[PDB]
Amino acid sequence: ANFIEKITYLGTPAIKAGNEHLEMIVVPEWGSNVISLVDKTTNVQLLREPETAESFHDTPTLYGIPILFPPNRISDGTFSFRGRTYHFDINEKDKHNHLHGFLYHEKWNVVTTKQTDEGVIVETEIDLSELPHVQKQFPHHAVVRMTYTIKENTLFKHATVMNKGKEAFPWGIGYHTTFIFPAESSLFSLTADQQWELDERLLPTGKLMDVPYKEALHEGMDLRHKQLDDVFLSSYQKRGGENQAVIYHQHAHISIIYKADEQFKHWVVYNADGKQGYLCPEPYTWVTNAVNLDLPSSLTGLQVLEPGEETTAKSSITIELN
Repeated sequence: ANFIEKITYLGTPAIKAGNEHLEMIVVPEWGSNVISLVDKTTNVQLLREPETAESFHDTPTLYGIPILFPPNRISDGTFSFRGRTYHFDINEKDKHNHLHGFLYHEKWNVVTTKQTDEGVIVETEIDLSELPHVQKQFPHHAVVRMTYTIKENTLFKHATVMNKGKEAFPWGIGYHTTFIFPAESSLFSLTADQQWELDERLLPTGKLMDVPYKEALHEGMDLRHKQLDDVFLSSYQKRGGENQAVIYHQHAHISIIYKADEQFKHWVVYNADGKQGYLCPEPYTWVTNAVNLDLPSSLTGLQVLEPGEETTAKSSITIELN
């Protein structure tokens, strides 16, 4: 059994979709944010939802599943690529950075709604050539299409990035996925052994370091007394195996398994002061400030789309009852 339904969410049009296991709400006008994800077996909301529309507009990267194109910081908003210098707006004023890209608070179009016995599918899309202020910063005909598919106990969340223009461009994507996380009774794990050393502007120095608590991080750990805003290197390319973050909710007896494909070479983990009741395990295709690191792209995750090319970067959220 399954459904797709147009609804109003905090005064804004939205799409509710689900099956017998999982229900999502995506808000196309709000950066195609998947604002709600409910496990129907347990009736548990998994994502942090805003309590007013104004609250969402105040902090649109701290609710639901915000789309970060590109993710995290670029020093001084400035980088060079094939001889061309780019200047993105410096929205992080104290650290003098560009932060979190172009798409989390723009209107995306709904382009597909389909249901079968195999999956419920919603696709949204945005064409950056239709955003004049973005074109000032990033003058490329980039198009991003999100494919959300609910099948059994999984939300598949795929991003297809397309170059419809006449010149190549560099790109990365990430998500600022904001899960409810009661630190007194949930545990967190991640496939990472190393992390990037950061400077005072939260930019990588270029050095990798051991994660001191990596064993605990593999096992599932208590994050009480830990403030995280850390850039982890996925262990997948070195060790093979999995590329995923897991939240275990001990009271609800459910595990959230957040998988990402090989493009997602880094994870940022953010929990603010640790007392806000949420946790953001953020898979990124490129490391913070990738465009300004003199390191190979196998490590930074920097990607380039030539004219006419596209690529699909895949991730998924699976809910398991323990």
